[PDB]
Amino acid sequence: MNSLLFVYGTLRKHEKNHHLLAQSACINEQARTKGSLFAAGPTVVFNDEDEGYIYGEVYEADELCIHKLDQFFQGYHKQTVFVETDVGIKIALIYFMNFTKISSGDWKEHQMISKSKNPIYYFAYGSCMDNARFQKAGVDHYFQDPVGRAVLKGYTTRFTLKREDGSRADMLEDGGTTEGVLYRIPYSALSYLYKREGVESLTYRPAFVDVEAGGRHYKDCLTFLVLQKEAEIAPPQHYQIEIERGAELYLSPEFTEKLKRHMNSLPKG
Repeated sequence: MNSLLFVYGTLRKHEKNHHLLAQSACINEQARTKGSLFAAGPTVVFNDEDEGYIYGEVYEADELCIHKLDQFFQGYHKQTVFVETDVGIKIALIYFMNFTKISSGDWKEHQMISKSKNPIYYFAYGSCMDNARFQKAGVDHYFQDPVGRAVLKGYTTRFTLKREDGSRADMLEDGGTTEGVLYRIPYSALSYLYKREGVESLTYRPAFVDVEAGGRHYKDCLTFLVLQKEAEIAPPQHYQIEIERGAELYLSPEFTEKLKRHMNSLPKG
């Protein structure tokens, strides 16, 4: 009698307790619930003044797994919450212990910034595959060590950020497949990306994906995903050209052709 389980801390993929989940299927890599995240280990707190979110992952946990977790996490209680995902709202279990707030609501993002992770493997799927804006900002020197083409299973590149002149890119966790460029960057390049991606204004959020590049697997690569997703509309021309140049440089011809056809098929705002 499997149960959906939302994890936000030490149970997330590639964290120290993740092995407790055993072979539980990951249903959503990208998920959130309204509430606050604190470093105490990590815990969550829910109150009626919450205006932000806790980010995490949804797994399908069997009874054995839930017993194991109950026994491991002494002093924690559990409840269910409504979890927002790229494919709808789900009800899932969550563990909590009744510390310092993590503004981002995202434990992995907190680990990255608070430990000054260096290097960062940064996965770009749109105009960050091109270099002209980097060059204008004086940061292209950080974006000259591409690992190269990288494949991401489970996501589609879609144009879900609505702006007045057209859409901007996103990746939706909808079971498709997509490509992008993985860069090896210093920690010191990160705040440029946070500004470009409007993190502080809740335009995009930092997010994490595992990708394949050069026959090798890279874990916990940083990317950015749209927060308020809308139906797709066409990107403006200037922006579309950036995507096209970067895709032509790095990505497979078959994928680049598909991406171009998708962009060109969309209705205008």
